[PDB]
Amino acid sequence: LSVPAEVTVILLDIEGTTTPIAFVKDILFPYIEENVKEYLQTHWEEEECQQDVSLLRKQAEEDAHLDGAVPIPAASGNGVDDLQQMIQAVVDNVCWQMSLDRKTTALKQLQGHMWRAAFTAGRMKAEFFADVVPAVRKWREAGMKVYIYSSGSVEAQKLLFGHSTEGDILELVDGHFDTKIGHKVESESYRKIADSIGCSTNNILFLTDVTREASAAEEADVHVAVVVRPGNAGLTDDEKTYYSLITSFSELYL
Ligand SMILES: CCCCCC(=O)CP(=O)(O)O
Ligand SMILES: [Mg+2]
Ligand SMILES: [Mg+2]
Ligand SMILES: [Mg+2]
Repeated sequence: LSVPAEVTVILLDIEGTTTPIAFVKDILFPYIEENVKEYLQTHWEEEECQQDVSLLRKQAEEDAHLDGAVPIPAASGNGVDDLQQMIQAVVDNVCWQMSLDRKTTALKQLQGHMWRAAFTAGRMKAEFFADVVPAVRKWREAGMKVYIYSSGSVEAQKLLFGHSTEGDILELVDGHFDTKIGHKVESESYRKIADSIGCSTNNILFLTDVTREASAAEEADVHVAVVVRPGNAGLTDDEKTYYSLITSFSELYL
C-alpha cells in the first residue's frame, strides 16, 4: 500500500500483473500455432527466416533423442513440393515444442519475429489492465524509475509495450529484463537486476502475481507486493496474511 521511503525503483512482472493471463495464454501464444505455416510460406526467402529455420534445424538435431521429437530433415530438393514438405516439418516441430513448454532460443527467436508482424501490422494489441498506465505515469512524475522483468524476451516485451491497448507506452519504461539475467524464481536474478539498474536491492519494489517469484525476490532483500487480478492462481490463507496484496496499481502510495 504505502511504499517504503527507500524505494526508488518499481520492478514489474507482466502476465497476471500488468496484463491478464487470458491474453498471454489464450491469445499471444496460440497466435503462433495458427500462423507459423502461413508465415513460413510467405517469408521463406527472407534472410532472417532462413536463419530462424537454421536455428530450429540445429535444435531439432539436438532433440532427436527425445521421444516424440519432430525432425526437420534435410530438404529433398528445392522445388515447391519439397518446400511444402519442409515447411510442414518446421511447423510440426514448432507446435511440438510448444505442446510441452519447451522454450528454446530457436523457438523464442521465431516467435518474436512472428509477433513483430502481428503487432506492427495492427492485427493484435497487448492487453493492459486500465489502472496500469495512469499509475505508472504518476510514479514517474514522482521520480520513480520503472523496469520490467518477464520470461518473455526483451525483444518481445518491447512489442507488447509498443502496441498496447493504451497505444505506444514504451517511454513509460526505463528498461527490460528477461531470463538472460537469470530465472524468476532464483534470488540471484534479483541481485543482478539491482546491479544492472545501478541501485541496491532495497531500493526496489517488485510487483508480481506468483508467490514463488515474490519469495525469491524477498530472499534477495527486495521489497515485494503481490498483485491479484482476475484469473490469477489463488493464494493460500497464509500468503494472503503474509504478503501485502493489491488489486490495482492505484492502491500503491508513494
Ligand atoms: C512474450 C511472452 C509472454 C510473457 C508473459 C510472461 O510473462 C511469462 P512469464 O510468467 O514467464 O514471466
Ligand atoms: Mg506473473
Ligand atoms: Mg549489487
Ligand atoms: Mg533494509
